[PDB]
Amino acid sequence: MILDVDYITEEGKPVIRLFKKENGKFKIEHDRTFRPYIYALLRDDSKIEEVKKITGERHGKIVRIVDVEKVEKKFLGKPITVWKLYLEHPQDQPTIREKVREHPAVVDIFEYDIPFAKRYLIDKGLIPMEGEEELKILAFAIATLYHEGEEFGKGPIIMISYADENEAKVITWKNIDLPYVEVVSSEREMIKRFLRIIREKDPDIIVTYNGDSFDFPYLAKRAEKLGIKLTIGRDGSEPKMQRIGDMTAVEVKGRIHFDLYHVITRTINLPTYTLEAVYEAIFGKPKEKVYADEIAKAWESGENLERVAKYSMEDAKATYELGKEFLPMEIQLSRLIGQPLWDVSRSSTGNLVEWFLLRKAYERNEVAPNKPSEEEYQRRLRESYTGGFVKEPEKGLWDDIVYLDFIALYPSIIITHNVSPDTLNLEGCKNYDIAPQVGHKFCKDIPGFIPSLLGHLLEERQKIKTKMKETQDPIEKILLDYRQKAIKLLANSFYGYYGYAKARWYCKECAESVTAWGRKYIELVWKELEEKFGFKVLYIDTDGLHATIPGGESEEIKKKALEFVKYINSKLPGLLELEYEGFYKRGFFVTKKRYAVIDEEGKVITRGLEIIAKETQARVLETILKHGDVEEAVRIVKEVIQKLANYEIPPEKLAIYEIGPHVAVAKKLAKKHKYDAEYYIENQVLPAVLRILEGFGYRKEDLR
Repeated sequence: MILDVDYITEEGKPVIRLFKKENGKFKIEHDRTFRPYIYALLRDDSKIEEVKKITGERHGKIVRIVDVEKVEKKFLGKPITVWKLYLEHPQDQPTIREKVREHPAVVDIFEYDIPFAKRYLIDKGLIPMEGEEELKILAFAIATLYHEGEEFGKGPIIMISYADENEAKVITWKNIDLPYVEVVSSEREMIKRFLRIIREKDPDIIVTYNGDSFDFPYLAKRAEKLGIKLTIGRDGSEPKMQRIGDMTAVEVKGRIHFDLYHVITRTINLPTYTLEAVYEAIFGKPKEKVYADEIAKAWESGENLERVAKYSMEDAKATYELGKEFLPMEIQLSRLIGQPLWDVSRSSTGNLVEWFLLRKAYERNEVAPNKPSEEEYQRRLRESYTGGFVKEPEKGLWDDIVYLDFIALYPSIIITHNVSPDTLNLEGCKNYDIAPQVGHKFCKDIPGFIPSLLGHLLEERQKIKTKMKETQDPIEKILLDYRQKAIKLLANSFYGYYGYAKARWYCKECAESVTAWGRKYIELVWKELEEKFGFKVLYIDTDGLHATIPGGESEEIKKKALEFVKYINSKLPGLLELEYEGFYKRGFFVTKKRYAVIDEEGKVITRGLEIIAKETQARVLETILKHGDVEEAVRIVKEVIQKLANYEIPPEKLAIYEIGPHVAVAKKLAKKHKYDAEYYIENQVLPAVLRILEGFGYRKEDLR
């Protein structure tokens, strides 16, 4: 399988290198056949003779066009002729662009700024991470001695921990009595040990959490001071710092450095992205945290190093376990987009769509649009985008609530109404659909570029999903599930990509229309559900609705909802489709994006209603949702505020674990005095509880 691809310069010529793994053996395949190029669109094709001899410059040398070739291409569907100007080196493209474009006969040039290594994979039709191979994965993390606001690297590396399928160990240079700790002469030898472990294990993928920014640079500066080369690459090379956007990543030749931090960021949203939080959110079970001050005290003492060696071992053990869960997802992406995992895992979802479309463009013989200019880029970043329909909810405490929503709404709209730049207001178009309120017309004679790709993606997902019912092989079933996750993520990225400033296939009109159509069909369901079925819609947001039959029986509401989805789907066009998603026993709605519901199992879901103060507002939700008693909830608030004045509540519950609030905290460096009360009522209890009770017409006066 193809793991990575770069290129090196030999005697002025570009040489591609395909880093591979085949039959459990590593090999590098060189390729000197490929040639970089750019496209030229001319007024007059006879003027090509003048364009052929246009000269450029680089490092004082003379850069010229080595070959030219006439080719038929498509541009936004419409046929077009272009000249393929070949060059010696990829780095000749900027200078040849500058001067070829200045020619009066040349109208524009295209596909001039695609990196050479990625150009090779697209053109050769090479997809990385294909086939079945036993890839060896290894994770690692490091513990450092921090002291003072000091330079990055002055503190010695206290521990280097690592973990794989078989084991999880710690390498250090102090006497510790643990069975997974390995003691060594000094820091220098600790680093040399780590190099031996990487050498013996010889991993295909090295996994870190935040390795680009912290672990590799800190190891490198340390290794520089100690006079020791980091022979981590499979050709003995050191880790190389490389840039992409506003990020400096770390590269390892022969292997794939997989930094987990970048994959978790664009996927799920959390308050903070610590290694402990991410582990708990994913796996459920908790992970203890040891802090810098605890490490600094225990290290210089010589005792209490068992606690730090535990934390360091678990850092490596957790990173491996997270890596094992997110890597199979990411290899399917890289296999779906068709670029290497090093790049794909550090790419934003908008840029992953770009690399997908550039590959597909080549399969369809179609010329890509250029990146926007700096003036065009800043223009797009200024414009605003109108969101989905949100309704001001019906207030009060409601019973037996059904939630209905659309399946893949925006993708289904893009396919049904053929929404893309190449079909926008097409000249000489026979049959077209008009977007509501915005009036943009999309041609439906031929399926466009993006709508056709997306339609195929959703087809392939259904095949995988159907085959998953059938399969009994657990390895296949889990493989299919990731393939299905990868396609889904990629498919939901297309909407956002249309409004993405940097995108080549940018189309605000397409994005306006997708949102506009979404608002039409949500309101259609709203009208059809309240008139023909007699329901009362409680709240609507973007692609889903909460509703019920006020005072109606629980079992009847479910039945009439399951009937409505069958009905409404007969009216909805193409891929548009509604589904029965869930049922709730009770629920109330304060305002937009602010509500709380409760399922039949008693589990209480919330949104917008967030942070003794956290305990009370949780106790308020329970008495409202479980028992349906708003008056009882008010008594609880009156009881809690009374305990604050009389101090009947115990200590510690009033404490907060974290120039500002830390004025008295800075002094601590080296039964009584329980006076705080007004603070806990005004700043903590009321703001949390009022957020809920405002919907039922209560004020600060009622509580206080």
